[PDB]
Amino acid sequence: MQQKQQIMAALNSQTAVQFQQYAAQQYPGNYEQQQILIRQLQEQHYQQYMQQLYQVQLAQQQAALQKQQ
Repeated sequence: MQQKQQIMAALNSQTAVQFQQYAAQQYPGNYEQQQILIRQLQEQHYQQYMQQLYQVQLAQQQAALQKQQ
């Protein structure tokens, strides 16, 4: 089963107030637009999260292989 969206829900809670403070600096007074902005910030963060996981995958592979060091 595709568990991708669970990660987005977790990241939502983790970055909620973090991105809210930034969104308020960009769209002050517009709560609606602040929410739209945060939504996109989380999606772009998801791309970074996926790139990070690719490196983590390789880190775990080399830890099991030990054909270096």
